[PDB]
Amino acid sequence: DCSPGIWQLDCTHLEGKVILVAVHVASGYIEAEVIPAETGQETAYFLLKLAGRWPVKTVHTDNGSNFTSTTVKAACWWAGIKQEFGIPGVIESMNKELKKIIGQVRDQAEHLKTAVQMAVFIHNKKRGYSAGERIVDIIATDI
Amino acid sequence: DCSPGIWQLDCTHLEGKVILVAVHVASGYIEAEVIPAETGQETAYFLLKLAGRWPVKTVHTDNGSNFTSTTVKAACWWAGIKQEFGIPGVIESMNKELKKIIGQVRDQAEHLKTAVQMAVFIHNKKRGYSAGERIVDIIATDI
Repeated sequence: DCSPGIWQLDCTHLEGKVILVAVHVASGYIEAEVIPAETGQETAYFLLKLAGRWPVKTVHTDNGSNFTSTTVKAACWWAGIKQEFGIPGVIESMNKELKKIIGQVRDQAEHLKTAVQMAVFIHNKKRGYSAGERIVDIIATDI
Repeated sequence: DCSPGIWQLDCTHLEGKVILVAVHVASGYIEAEVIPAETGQETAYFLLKLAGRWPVKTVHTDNGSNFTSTTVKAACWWAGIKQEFGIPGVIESMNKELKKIIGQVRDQAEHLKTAVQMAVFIHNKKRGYSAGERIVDIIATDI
């Protein structure tokens, strides 16, 4: 996509922990958190944080059951987020490449949490612009 | 200030919990997390997350002992962050106004964590531009 309000949100599993990964579809920019387990409460909290930072209009996920809880729907309601039903390619590219980077830095960090954020940093800063540069430009332009 | 790489980071206490608050000085944009207690490990983690999202050059704090730990210095080292020694006004305005907003929404949220992120959202979206709009514009412009 190119629409600036669209995000993808998914969980991946690593070392018995859960990594919640948000991707800004238009730029490739990522934010991540390591959580104990997949719960509606954790997803809701993450969504509220994201919406306070970026103009989040719609969110897509590869696992629709992720968004069925009361708690998630309440967070979407309050923040004015809708579910994206307009995406039936480069999003599976982010989550596998993110896991590669995590693997690369894993030894230089003590805790998995740190390695994840190191990987996010590397991903977003890599340039011919970076994902970090692209998201800011897209959101700035859009008014 | 107006320099786009400068952030202020401080902890405030509420309901026996700790709120870590980052302010982008030039825009007034805020990010926050609720943590169990003030530790170097939590500060380091927060800094790494922030640096992966924004071009963080320097960080100031009202409590310098906050940044003395090995773990914090290692996070600053890896992310290429320096301590800001160039600030000897509107930053104490954010942390007290943030507490006001938190108080306003506190009953509409179950957990303090949620109320904090609700307050962050309100603060950043309030317009004549919002803090959220200003940070993106400043970072976009700056190249």
